[PDB]
Amino acid sequence: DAWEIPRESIKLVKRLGAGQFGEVWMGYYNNSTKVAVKTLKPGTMSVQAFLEEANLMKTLQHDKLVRLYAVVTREEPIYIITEYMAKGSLLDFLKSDEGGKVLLPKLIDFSAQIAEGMAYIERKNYIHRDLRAANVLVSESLMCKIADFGLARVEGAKFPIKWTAPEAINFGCFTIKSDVWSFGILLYEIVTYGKIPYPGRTNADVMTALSQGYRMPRVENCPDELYDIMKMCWKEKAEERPTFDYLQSVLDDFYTATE
Repeated sequence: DAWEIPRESIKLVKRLGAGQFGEVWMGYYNNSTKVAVKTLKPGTMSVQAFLEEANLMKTLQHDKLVRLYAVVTREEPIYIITEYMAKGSLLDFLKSDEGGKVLLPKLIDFSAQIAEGMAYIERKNYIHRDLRAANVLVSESLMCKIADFGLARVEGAKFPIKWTAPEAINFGCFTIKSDVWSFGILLYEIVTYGKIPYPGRTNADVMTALSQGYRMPRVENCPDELYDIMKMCWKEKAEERPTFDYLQSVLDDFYTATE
């Protein structure tokens, strides 16, 4: 029970967000500590799967990954107490007021952090499976941390159609290279300031496009830099695709150029 904590020490306040397997509250830890707690409503998931993804980070831990803390599970509901990121998902943030407020300097600074923590998991020999702006929370100080790890692996984690790679979608080949592919779609997600990959289309008519070597055109503005340091990630040939460190690294060099 190492990672064990008694109830009554958790006081739920704000509702934050929810899904098809529970919700996320803004509670307190023995008061004095802003904390988010993952719900998990019975008959929806389980109690080992919710306590399954709780072990992943229960052993991942890095400065770029919303790290655990403690769990609360000795009688429904089941809890997963982790770091709090006032700002919320990077997707919403960039769509909010101050979101579009900032510019490249900070934007370029983001893909860098995702790329960094991403380079981490690449070492730990893992895969996120759902790496998209929605899964990245922002620190109350504008720091980038990779959240969620339900689909994380070393029976299916793919859902993010408009992010998954042709291989893992075509032949079920999810690999670090799958996430690389995803970093481009994620990059595209910030320069446009939160637009959905391949607008107008339906994740249903996306399966296709690929088959036919379809890729989105450079973004209306974004410097070739990121755009080409974007085509890197989309190299159909899983191989041709860079490794994070590289991205991570190149996202630093071609960065300062900005500031």
